[PDB]
Amino acid sequence: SVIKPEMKIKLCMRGTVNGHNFVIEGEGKGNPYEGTQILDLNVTEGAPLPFAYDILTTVFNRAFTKYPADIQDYFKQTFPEGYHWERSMTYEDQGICTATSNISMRGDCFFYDIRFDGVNFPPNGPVMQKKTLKWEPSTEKMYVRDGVLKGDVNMALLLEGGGHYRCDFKTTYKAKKDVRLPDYHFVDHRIEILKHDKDYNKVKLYENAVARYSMLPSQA
Amino acid sequence: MVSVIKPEMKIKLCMRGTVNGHNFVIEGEGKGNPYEGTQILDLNVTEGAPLPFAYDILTTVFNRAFTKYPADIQDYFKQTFPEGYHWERSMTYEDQGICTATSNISMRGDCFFYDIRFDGVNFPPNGPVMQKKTLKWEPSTEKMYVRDGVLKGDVNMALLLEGGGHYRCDFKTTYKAKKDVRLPDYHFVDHRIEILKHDKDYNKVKLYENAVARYSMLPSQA
Amino acid sequence: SVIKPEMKIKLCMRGTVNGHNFVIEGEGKGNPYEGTQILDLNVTEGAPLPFAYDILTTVFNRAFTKYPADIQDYFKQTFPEGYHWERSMTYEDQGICTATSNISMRGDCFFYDIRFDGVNFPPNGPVMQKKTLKWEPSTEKMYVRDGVLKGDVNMALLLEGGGHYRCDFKTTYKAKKDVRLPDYHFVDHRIEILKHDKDYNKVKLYENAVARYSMLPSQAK
Amino acid sequence: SVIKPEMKIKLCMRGTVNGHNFVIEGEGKGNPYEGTQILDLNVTEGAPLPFAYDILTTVFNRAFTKYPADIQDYFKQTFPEGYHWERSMTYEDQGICTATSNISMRGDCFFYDIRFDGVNFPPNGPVMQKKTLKWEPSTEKMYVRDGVLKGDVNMALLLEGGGHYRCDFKTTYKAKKDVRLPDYHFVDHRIEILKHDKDYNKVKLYENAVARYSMLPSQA
Repeated sequence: SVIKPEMKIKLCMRGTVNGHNFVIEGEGKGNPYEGTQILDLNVTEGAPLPFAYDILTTVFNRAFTKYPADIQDYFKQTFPEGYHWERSMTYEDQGICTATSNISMRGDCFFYDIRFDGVNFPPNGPVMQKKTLKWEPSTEKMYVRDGVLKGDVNMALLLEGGGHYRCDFKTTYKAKKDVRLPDYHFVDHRIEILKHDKDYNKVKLYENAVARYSMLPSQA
Repeated sequence: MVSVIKPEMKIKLCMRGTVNGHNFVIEGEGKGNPYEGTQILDLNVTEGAPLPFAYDILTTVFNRAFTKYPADIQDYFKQTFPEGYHWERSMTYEDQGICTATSNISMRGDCFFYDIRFDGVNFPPNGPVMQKKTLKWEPSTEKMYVRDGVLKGDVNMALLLEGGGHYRCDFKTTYKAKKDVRLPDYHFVDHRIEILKHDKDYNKVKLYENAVARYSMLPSQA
Repeated sequence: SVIKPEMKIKLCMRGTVNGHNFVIEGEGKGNPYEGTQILDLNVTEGAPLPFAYDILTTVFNRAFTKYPADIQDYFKQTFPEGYHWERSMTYEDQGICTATSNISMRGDCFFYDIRFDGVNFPPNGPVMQKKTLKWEPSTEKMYVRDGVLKGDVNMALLLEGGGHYRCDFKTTYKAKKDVRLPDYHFVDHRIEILKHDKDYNKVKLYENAVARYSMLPSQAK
Repeated sequence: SVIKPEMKIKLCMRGTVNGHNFVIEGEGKGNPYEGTQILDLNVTEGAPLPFAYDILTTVFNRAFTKYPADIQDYFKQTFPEGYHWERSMTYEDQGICTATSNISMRGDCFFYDIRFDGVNFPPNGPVMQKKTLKWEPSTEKMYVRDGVLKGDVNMALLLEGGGHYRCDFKTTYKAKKDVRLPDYHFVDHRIEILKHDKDYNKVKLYENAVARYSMLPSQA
C-alpha cells in the first residue's frame, strides 16, 4: 500500500467568513490505520480571526480512520490518485458554511488544497462572539449515493455558558478513480484542540476516527 | 432501588394520523424490557386500511423508557414515571416530505399507554414513501442534549430502498418530562428498529426495537 | 358556476401545538372572484391557547383568490368536488407546523375539515411567548409539480418591540378532478386579524389574495 | 449623490463548484434608478464550465433597483463607501451554494470582488446536466435584522421538460456606514440571459429589479 503506517500532512486553507478573508497553513502527521492525527495550524493572513475557530477544525481527511477489515475503506483505496470532498455545514441559527478540499499525495505526505466559506452568521451568535468550547464527539453516517460516498453528521458545539449549538454536516467524498464502494456504516469521531494561543493564530489539533457497523444484533 | 418501571412492562397505544390526506387509526399492544432496551409491539390498522404509503415512516413513532442506560448517564425517561412525559418530533425527508408527531406517554400498573398523533405532508406521488419502495430503516445513532430544561434528541435516519440506495430523513425530537428529573450530559442512543413480520398490506405488523445509551467510545486527549 | 359571487364558509380545526390540544370552529363569508373573505373564529376546546394565534391564521382556501382571465384558476375549477391541501410551516428557530385541510362545498357554503400540529417551539420564543403582531403581506410562488399545484411562500411575523420572525411555507394543493393546470405565477396576500378578545377565544379574520404574473416585462432578444 | 443615472460595472468572480475551479470577469453598465443593467461575462479560467450557468447569474448588486420615494433605499445610501453581501442558495436536491460579494465604487463605476462556491450537487441532477432554461421572475422579501438588511427569495429554475427546480435564497446585505433602514418591503426581479455562446464562456446578462410595498390595502 502507498498509505504508510505514518503519513505527513501539509495543507493550505483560503477562506472568507462574515466577509473576512483569511489564510491558514498547516502541517502535521498521523497514523492512518490507527485513525489518529495531529496538525499544527498557523494563521498567515487575516489574523486575528473574528469568529470561532471551531467552525474550521473539521475541515482541517478520512484516510485517517481506523477501518475494520469487514468494512470497505473508500478512502485509502483512492490513493495515490487521491480524492476531493465537498461539505455543507448548516447551523441552527442559519449560518451556513461550505468547504471543498482536494487531497493529493507525494511520497509519505498528503497535501490538502482547501476552500472555506461562511455566510449569514448572526452578529451576536456564538460563532461571531466566540462562545464555543469544543465540538462534542460524533457519529457520522456513511452511505453510497450515485456512485460516490456521502457522510452526514449531526454536530454540536458545547457553549461557554452551557448548552449546545447545533450544526448539520452533509459531505460528499469523491474518489479520483474507480474503487469498491462500502456498505452503510458509521464513523465515530472525537476532534479536539489540544493547544491554542490567545487569538488562535497557532493551534494544535487532534482527531480520532474509527469506523464500525452497528453492534446491535439484528433480529430479522 | 425499587422502581415503578418493572423489568418487564406492557404497552398499549393508539395512533391517529393523516398522511397525504389519508386518515387512519392504528392500535398496538406489546411488551418489553426497559432496562435491556428491547421491546416488541403488535400493531393493527383499524381505520384507513390498507395504508397507501410506506409503513416504515410510522415505526419510530410507535418510547425511550425502553433504552438500556448505563449507570453513569442520567436516564431522563425512567425518572419521569409514573407521571410520564410527552414528546414532539419533526421528521424532514430529503424530498421535502415532512412528518410531525406528538406522543403522550402515561403508565398504570405494569403498562405504558401512548396517545399518538401522526401527520405527513407533501410526499411526492412517485417517491418511495407513496410508492412503498422502502425496505427498512438502518440502525442509527441519536444525539441527546439538554436545552431549556428538557431533553432534545436529533438523529440522521436512512431508509434502505428497493433496488438499492438510501432515502434520508432528519429527525428532531423534544422529550418533555411531566415532573422534575435529573438531566443527563450530552450522550448517544444507538438504535436498531426492525419489522419482524407483516401481512401483505401491513395491516398487521410485528415491530422490534433495541436501543442502548452510551458516551463516545473514544478517549479524550485534552 | 357552482362558485357564486358570495360564498359562506364553515370550518372545524382540531390541533395540537407544544402538546396542547385545542379545537376551533369558524363561520364566515367572502367573495371568491374578488379574492376577499371574513371569518369569525371561536375556540371551543383548549382555551386559553398558550401560543401565538397568528400561527393558525393562514390555515383558516385559495378559491378566495382574484384570478385574471389569463391565468388558469386551479381552485375554482375543482368545484363542486373540491380539493384538499397539505402544508409545512418551518420557522427559523426550527419550530415546525403541519396542516391538512379538506375543502368541500354544499350549496353556497364551503366546508373545511382541518388538522393542525406544531412541534418543537422553543419555550422562550415568540410563538410560546405570544410576541407576534401580524403576518406581513406576502407573495406566494405557484408552480405545477407532478400534476398538482405547489405554492411556496416566505412568511414573516412582525414582532412586538420590532423585527421579524421568519417561516417558510410549502403547500401542495390537490384537486379531486382533472382541471386545466396554470403556468408559473404569483399570489399576493394580505391576511389580517380585524378583532380579537383578550385571549383570542374570539377572532375576526380577513384575507385579500390576488393572482398575477410578474409585473416586469421580458427583454427582447 | 455619487450614484449617477448611468453607472459602469467591473467584476471578478472566483469560484469552485463540484470541485471545479473557475474565474469569470465581467463588465457592463446599468441605470440604478431604473433598476436595470446589462453585463457581459467572460470565463477566463476553468472553461468550459461543467454546470448550469444559471446558478451563477444572481451573484453577478441591489444598487440597481428602482426604489420609490417612500421606501428607504439601503443600497444607494451606502455609497461611496459601499457594502458587501453574503448569500446561501439551498436547492431542493440539497446542492448548496454560497457567495460573498464586496461592492466598491470609483467615479461612475462599481467594482465587485466575488467568491462563489457550490457543493453536493447530484451528478445526474439539472445543475450538473445543464438542464436549466432560466430563472423565473421573483419577489424577494426585504427585512431588517440586527441593524443590517436581509433579503429572502423563493427562486425557481424552469427546466428542459417544463417543470421547475426550486432554490431558497437567504442574503444579508451589509452597509459600510450608517444608513436609514427601510421598513419591510419587496423587490420584484426578472433576470435573463440575453445571449450566450455554446459553452457559456461568453454570456450577456440583464436584470430588472423594482422595490415596492404590497399593493393590497390594509383593512385593519
